[PDB]
Amino acid sequence: NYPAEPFRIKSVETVSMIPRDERLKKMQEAGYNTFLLNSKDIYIDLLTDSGTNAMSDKQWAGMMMGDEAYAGSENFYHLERTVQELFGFKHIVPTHQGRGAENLLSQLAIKPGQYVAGNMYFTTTRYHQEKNGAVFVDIVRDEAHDAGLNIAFKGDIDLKKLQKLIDEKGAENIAYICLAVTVNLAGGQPVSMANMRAVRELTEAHGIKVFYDATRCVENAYFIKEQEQGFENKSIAEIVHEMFSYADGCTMSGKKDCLVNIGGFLCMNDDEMFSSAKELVVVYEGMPSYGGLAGRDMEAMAIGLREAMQYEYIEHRVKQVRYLGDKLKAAGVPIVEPVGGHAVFLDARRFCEHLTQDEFPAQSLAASIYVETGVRSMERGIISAGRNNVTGEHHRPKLETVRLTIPRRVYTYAHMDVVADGIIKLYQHKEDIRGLKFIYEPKQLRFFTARFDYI
Amino acid sequence: NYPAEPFRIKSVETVSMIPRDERLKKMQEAGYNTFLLNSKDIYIDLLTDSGTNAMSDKQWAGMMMGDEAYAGSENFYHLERTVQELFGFKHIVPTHQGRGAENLLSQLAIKPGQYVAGNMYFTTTRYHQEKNGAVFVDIVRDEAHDAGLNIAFKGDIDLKKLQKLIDEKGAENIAYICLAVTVNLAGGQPVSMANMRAVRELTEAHGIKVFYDATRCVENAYFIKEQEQGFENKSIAEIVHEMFSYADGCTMSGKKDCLVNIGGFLCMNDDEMFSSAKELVVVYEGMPSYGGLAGRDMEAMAIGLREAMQYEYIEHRVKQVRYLGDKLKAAGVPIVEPVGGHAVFLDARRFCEHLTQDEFPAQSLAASIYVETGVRSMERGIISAGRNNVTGEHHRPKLETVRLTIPRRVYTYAHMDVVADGIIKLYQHKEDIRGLKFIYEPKQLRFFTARFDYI
Amino acid sequence: NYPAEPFRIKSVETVSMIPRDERLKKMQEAGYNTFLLNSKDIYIDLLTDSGTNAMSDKQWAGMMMGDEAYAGSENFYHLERTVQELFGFKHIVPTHQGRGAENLLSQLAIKPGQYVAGNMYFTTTRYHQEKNGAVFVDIVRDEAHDAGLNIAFKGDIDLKKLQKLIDEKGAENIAYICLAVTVNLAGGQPVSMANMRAVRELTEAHGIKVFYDATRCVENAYFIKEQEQGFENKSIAEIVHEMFSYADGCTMSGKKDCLVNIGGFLCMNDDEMFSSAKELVVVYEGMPSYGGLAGRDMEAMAIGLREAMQYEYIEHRVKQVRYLGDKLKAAGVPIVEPVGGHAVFLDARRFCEHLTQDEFPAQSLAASIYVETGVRSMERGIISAGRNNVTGEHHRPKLETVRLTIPRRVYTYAHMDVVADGIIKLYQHKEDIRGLKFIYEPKQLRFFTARFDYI
Amino acid sequence: NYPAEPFRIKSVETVSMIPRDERLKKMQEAGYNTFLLNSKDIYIDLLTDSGTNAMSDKQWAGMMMGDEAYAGSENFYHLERTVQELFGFKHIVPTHQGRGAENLLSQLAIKPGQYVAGNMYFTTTRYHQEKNGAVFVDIVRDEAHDAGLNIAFKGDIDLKKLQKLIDEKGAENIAYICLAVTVNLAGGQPVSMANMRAVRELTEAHGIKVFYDATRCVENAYFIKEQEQGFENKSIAEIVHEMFSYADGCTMSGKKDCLVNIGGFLCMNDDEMFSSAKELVVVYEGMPSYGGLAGRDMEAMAIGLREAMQYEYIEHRVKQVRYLGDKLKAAGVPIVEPVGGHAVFLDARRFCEHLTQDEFPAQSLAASIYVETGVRSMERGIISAGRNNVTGEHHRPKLETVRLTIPRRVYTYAHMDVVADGIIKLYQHKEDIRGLKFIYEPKQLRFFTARFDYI
Ligand SMILES: C=C(/N=C/c1c(COP(=O)(O)O)cnc(C)c1O)C(=O)O
Ligand SMILES: C=C(/N=C/c1c(COP(=O)(O)O)cnc(C)c1O)C(=O)O
Ligand SMILES: C=C(/N=C/c1c(COP(=O)(O)O)cnc(C)c1O)C(=O)O
Ligand SMILES: C=C(/N=C/c1c(COP(=O)(O)O)cnc(C)c1O)C(=O)O
Ligand SMILES: [K+]
Ligand SMILES: [K+]
Ligand SMILES: [K+]
Ligand SMILES: [K+]
Repeated sequence: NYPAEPFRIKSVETVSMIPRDERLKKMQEAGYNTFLLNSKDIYIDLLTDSGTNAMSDKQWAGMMMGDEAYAGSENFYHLERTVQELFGFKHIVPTHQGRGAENLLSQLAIKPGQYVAGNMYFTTTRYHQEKNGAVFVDIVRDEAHDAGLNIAFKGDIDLKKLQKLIDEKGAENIAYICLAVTVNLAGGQPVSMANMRAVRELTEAHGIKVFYDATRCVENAYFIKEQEQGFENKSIAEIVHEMFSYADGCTMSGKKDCLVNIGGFLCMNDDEMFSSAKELVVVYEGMPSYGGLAGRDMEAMAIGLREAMQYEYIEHRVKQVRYLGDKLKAAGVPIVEPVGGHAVFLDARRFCEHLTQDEFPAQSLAASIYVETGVRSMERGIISAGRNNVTGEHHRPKLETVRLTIPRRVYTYAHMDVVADGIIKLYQHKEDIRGLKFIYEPKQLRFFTARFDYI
Repeated sequence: NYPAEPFRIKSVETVSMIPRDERLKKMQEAGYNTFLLNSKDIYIDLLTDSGTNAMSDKQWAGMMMGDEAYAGSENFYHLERTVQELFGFKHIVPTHQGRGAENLLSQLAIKPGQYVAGNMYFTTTRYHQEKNGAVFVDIVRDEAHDAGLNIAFKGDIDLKKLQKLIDEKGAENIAYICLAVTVNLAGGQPVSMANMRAVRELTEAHGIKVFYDATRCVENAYFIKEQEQGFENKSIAEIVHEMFSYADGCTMSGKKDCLVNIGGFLCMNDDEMFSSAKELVVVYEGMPSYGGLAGRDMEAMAIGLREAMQYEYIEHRVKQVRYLGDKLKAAGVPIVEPVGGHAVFLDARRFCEHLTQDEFPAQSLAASIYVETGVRSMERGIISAGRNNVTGEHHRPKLETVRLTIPRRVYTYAHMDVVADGIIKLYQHKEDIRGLKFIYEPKQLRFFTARFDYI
Repeated sequence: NYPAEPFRIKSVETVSMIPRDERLKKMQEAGYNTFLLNSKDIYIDLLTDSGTNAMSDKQWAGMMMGDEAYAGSENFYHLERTVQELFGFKHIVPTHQGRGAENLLSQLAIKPGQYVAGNMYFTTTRYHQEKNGAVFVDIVRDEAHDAGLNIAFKGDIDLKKLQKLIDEKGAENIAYICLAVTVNLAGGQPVSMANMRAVRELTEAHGIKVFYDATRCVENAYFIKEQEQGFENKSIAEIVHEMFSYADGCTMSGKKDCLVNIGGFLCMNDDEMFSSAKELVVVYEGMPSYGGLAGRDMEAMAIGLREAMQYEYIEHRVKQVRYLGDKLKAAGVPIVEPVGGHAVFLDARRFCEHLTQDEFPAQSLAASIYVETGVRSMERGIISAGRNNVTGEHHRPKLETVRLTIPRRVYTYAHMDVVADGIIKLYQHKEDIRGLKFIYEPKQLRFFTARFDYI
Repeated sequence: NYPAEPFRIKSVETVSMIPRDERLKKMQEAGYNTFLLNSKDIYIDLLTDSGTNAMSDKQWAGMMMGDEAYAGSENFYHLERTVQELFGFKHIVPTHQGRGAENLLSQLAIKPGQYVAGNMYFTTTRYHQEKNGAVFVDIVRDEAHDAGLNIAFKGDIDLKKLQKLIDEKGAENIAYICLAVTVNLAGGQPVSMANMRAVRELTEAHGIKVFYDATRCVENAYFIKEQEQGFENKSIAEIVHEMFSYADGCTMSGKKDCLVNIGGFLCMNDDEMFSSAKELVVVYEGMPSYGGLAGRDMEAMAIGLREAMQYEYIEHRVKQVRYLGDKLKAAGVPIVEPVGGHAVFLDARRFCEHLTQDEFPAQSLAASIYVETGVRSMERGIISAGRNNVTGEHHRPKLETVRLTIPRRVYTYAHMDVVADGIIKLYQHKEDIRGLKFIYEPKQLRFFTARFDYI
């Protein structure tokens, strides 16, 4: 149903809300970009589930046993062994977080002019692919771009689209397939095991490599257990292990499903690629024996990845998100459906029908939720999508959304109720939300520090 | 109206989540005595609110700054400053917990044959009074002994009974008035400020001392703010300070309202008694500047007492307990009323009205509660009452209860739902609850290690 | 020789020294009692090895896994199992520190008017024995009272003295033998295994009980390994286990050799005594399942007791003390010999030859070492010895000493050099140290808070 | 004169203390490559001073107060304030460590074909300069290349070489001057304030930028205080602030002089470059307000940088390294001179003068050192120099050294004695040290995983 937390609270941090008049000053001081607000001025911080998780007593015990040696740290061996056991890959290179591993993969596996195809883009991933000379091709099925369509396993790759790509371009012009689990910008939507099998079968027959974005793979495994016929009595760990058996390697931001505040890694099976990866990690991250992490953080990530396999933990994690979505849907608030593993996405096009996407309604809605509730949320729409690196025009995604992102093990259902009640009230006078225009635009990943003004 | 938690989760404590059939085996291995269960086998542990609290990030930062010097630790001076500021007593002596301070007070303040009068009693407090020669007298208002009477400030002293004692025994033969806030034995019932001032006025005219058992004084202060006319504009801190302005000293268990896992202290205004207390603390506890605590623990207690003064924290603490009581009462489950600041007491005599008291209904209900939910609660009935070792017969208390004692900042409303739903389900077939019989009974402390089997 | 530290530094705390002019103000503000100086005004704090130790990374990991449950804590089970394994006693009752366990033993095992005989007195131990009606008899051999006499195993009981006691008083009038390892006030002097065997053999033939003061038993085991013929190839743990095989129980301050900042316990083999001990611990300390300690402190004590068994750790501990003694002796500074396990004792009678013991030269020397070096040390002489509870006169010990007490794993050899150099310079003008007289004297354990003035 | 540690030990790190014959087996299993040893097998780990430091109790308190928000963390604002105050730069961007900041600076400040000139180089710094199109020029004073020349401020830039570069290539073709403090590759040699001001004066007249590699800037500042006339009355903080007043920005590895285990940052004064840096940091590291660090780590680095300004701390840090160098030099052991701020370099070419460089004398000496003492040191000779993959021949460095790199606040003078005594003993029969040959050699990063056997 909605289960209670399968843990107790060991330690707390205080929350507080500043008056509406002062939030109004803060939002315009931040140029109406929620990324630019200060943590102390936020009451419930749903900007991201990345690095914001609460660790366990066992992880904090591991934090006291950091072996900070430059080479041969016990913490590295623990992390390496844990990932080999749970994911099944032959080799691991730690990185300080996920985009560090993406930096390595894109430099190792892309020849300029080749294609990289994935189930919907992501911001840092697509930037590193294009920066190294690849053309991104979206091979997610069309349904994943329709926010309201409630169907299972929306993250699945369209095998017909993948096949057409191989036929029009040729397999040797495809650097690799990028399969993300879950799919973040479709709403945290899962990929089925059947789809991972079929993608593996078709790519292998053409010699094309498959690399997973593993960042929310445990959430994805929960959906397989819950909804894919035949997996109902498999453990989360068995599902995770089988998932990665259809891949040649992975990038991972441990800051998501490894239940830590920093950390990531790169996995692969190929020996020559591992050799090249170790040469490159030294330049950007650190020695292959710590990869830009303190020993104590490799330890916490090794412990957290194993905690994430507990069924009751991930069931509660996902159903707590679902609770927030269910309360918003029962009141008529338009959301992306089905609710995904890590966040509820408000459909900003339906919330702000009076605005065109060129007026940045998602960015505008996020500012308004902060001013009316003190809750921080993130823009996931035209601002995040960036510009086309050939024409200079906005990428125009069908999904213009505002993300209420739930950190793991941090908030309660009563906090979800506070969030839901505040958004339901804002819905009543949604016509009051104004369009926005750029006054400062970065040349890449512009959503991080852009500044706006009301039209 | 039930407020959301005025904090978020910084770190979590692991639990195992064993299912019902396994919980049944654990309960049988414990001989159906919840006191014998292993902590690692318990999902929600409501045995006591003493020392089971979750600390904040600020307290844990203080735990890293323990000055472990034997004398003159900076942590002692921080604790001393905090207690002098918030409680307003001239002098303070730390103790390892509350019954350490009681040991000291009773040796300092009692001449043999004298009387100590209180608003009911607690077992350790009254033991140290009687061990040092005092005769205990209950001067609580008669209503406190009616567990179904729903009235405010049930812990108040009957001023008439106090006056009768003074007239019948003489002021010079009364060692002190022991005023407890809240009154644990009545179910955690508060005392009004008007009552505290009347007691201070009457005693001061006869030269009689008043010492507070201050263990849940912050919960008491919230009741004054919520329900006593004239205190709606006062802060929790202002109410706490005025409360102790009507006392000559106090004993304090930090393990309750100071939000720590260990610690207590003794306060007084009289220089002479302070001098004598310092001569005695080294006998049982330690130096006047650590009193049987590590430096880091004096530090955590100094920080936690100040955190307890936040209105939102204590409002939520008391209303979370109230939520559990309200939910049970709405389903018809019999409880002590009103609900107190720290616990809900089930009336097992009425819950298990098909069982006689010699079949230990509270002990059996507590066993059933664990089996059905994974919740541990405390027997507070005939078993805890002990046996008259002269005659061999049970002590038979009027109150036959199960205490659901709520640690501070550890559980959520969803955990409260687990507790309530399980008990409500048990109540709907309460006639299936079986009686218990002794299979092992020790000579003393029988509630701690006795084992039972079903009749 | 003098080995290097068999550990690395994991974390530090800053030290500083305030000018001589300000130390002079501090010492007279403290009434010339070093117990009354503030930790922040001390540069190197050698007041005591009690509770001042540095814990390890493994202990701090255990501190993050405190199971704070009132009954059935995993931390209690770990401590109980560790003590049963390493000491070999059947039963354990935790206490918040050593004098808590002494309080329990003295109340359990003493009938008023009986004799308790031990190898030299200690302050808290003797107070609890006399408070419960016993007469203390010293059965240490005479040599232990001669500071300069360098002989091995000065802590040994004189079997002839023990035999005479049995003959003059009768075995039934002796409550028990108190055997301390090491013997603190003789200078931290060890007891031989042969002596523990012989004491066991003679007491057992008369039905007299033997209880050990186990507080520095690991230091004592090191001396046995180093110097007792036949033990050179036994492990520290084997020696510890055999030592306690000659005892009926023990009191322990974990604050010494268990490498913690708080904690102790009481061990015994007799079932009825354990039953009585559990009834009494509830009054003074807490439930038998935590005994006045947080769960995390039972955990740290269980881990620390096992760390203490590492040969290289205890060898370095003892040889670091010896280094300080050797440097002082090489310069001609009079000390107690042989150097003991935990401290160097300056012979205040030889340091202050110009003073009589009634002028409290040890107390005076401690004040002077602070004023000239900022190092804190403790009086261990006529002030600590207290008054005779029949005549009212000073107990007059032959050992009038000032103790430089070394906390475990806190200071380096360079710190020892700083201490030695400062004391050697004070030695040059030792005639400048003045006699002291009481201006405030507590009625018991007077050394803790007494205030003095120069004669 | 060598000062005592200006701190005491708060907590210790466990080590195993394995004996010589077992250390020999560990060294053989590591193929005689110290880089392949397990940390758990090492007593004293002198492989690097990077990230191996011991933190204070205050830093660990800050570790409990990590604000893990994705944007606007309070810990970032604390770090920003601290760096602006102590270094005096207008703007700061955090990075996960030093080579992250170097990546950013080189992309921001270099147009392809331009020159970057420095006082020697470090491998990661120069890689990012060359990767972005720069041609490196060494402008250090010629004396820095004489490893036996005992003169002050060996890291100084030759102003004549700088002027020649400007005249020969033109100011518009020089991207920046890279001034390192200290100069790692010369053995940790400092730069004078007079040199920094002369470089700033000369560059400023041509519009050329100067950026500092600030990694060991506090050790540098101590040398200025100790040895540059006119700075004897200046605080470490005053010297640090003046140093950076001669730069346009810096790259900083907190893993060195900020006394942390992870962390770095980039500073600059130019608003435009700051804006561009913020657009780039999100590509590789993270948000401008966390830059690939956990909140708790920005907090530890803010606290640690301020602790590094204490004169007594940095005096003892540098003089502990000097102690090791002095002891070796007194016994005739050949070292690079003068001893630098962070390490002693053994001259393995002269130590093992019976071995040719093709027999890897530094690699073999480092193996022998571990076997005899349990000390790990780093090869800095022909193995680390790598192989010319075009021709197949070794890169043959003039310096064939073993680096004994000293982490901050981890070891004592007694540990330094273990290191020195072992090396001095080896030197007394240096002709017994055997040559090594490759048995496994990887194509790149060969010093990390190569394995050897004896000739
Ligand atoms: C920061 C976020 N995402 C990070 C992310 C990344 C990049 O990871 P780091 O933030 O750890 O670099 C990669 N792949 C996916 C699917 C991700 O969601 C976020 O969604 O808030
Ligand atoms: C342990 C409990 N009571 C402690 C207590 C105490 C004794 O405090 P310590 O447990 O800290 O000794 C004193 N006074 C009152 C009113 C108390 O409730 C309990 O109710 O479980
Ligand atoms: C405090 C000290 N001694 C404590 C002690 C005690 C009392 O322990 P607590 O301080 O843990 O109560 C008992 N027995 C011996 C031999 C002791 O040395 C000291 O010597 O500084
Ligand atoms: C890791 C080392 N050096 C780091 C370093 C770096 C790179 O810093 P990170 O290791 O923090 O990337 C930059 N500049 C200098 C002068 C350095 O010494 C070392 O010497 O072992
Ligand atoms: K590190
Ligand atoms: K302590
Ligand atoms: K506790
Ligand atoms: K974070």
